[PDB]
Amino acid sequence: PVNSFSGYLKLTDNVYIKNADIVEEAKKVKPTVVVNAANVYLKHGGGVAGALNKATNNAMQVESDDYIATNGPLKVGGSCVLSGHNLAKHCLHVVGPNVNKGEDIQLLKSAYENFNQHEVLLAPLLSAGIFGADPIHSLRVCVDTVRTNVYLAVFDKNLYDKLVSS
Repeated sequence: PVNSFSGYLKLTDNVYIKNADIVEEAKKVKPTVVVNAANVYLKHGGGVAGALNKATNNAMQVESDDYIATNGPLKVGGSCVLSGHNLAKHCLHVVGPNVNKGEDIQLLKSAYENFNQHEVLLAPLLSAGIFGADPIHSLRVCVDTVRTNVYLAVFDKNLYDKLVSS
């Protein structure tokens, strides 16, 4: 693990952000930890999870299915560390709340608290895809909760611009 992050804008002492594809960042940066925004069953069917899984050539899904079949689902707000395959040493799969389905958005705090067990992480915003949390709000919880060094990758330029102006 090299953690050679570059080109990030510093938002706070420990939160940095970049308009970039998290998969391409992981390949460039060789992070110790890449974060996946997962569901409780680690079914990586779309969004960031699907992109990370595809970049591992489906190995992440094979490993995740085996973990879940033995251990049962994660809790919302919870996480688990699995292999990072070719993307990172470790993948921290974190489950933000599915806000659109009625899960408590306060669980974003719990979800980001999992980042505090790692010195440095490459990560997406949590719950900011199909789970329906306002990305501005998700960033705010991240800033207010995470105390270790988080390098956030935001794919869409318009969203990045909105986040950086907020």
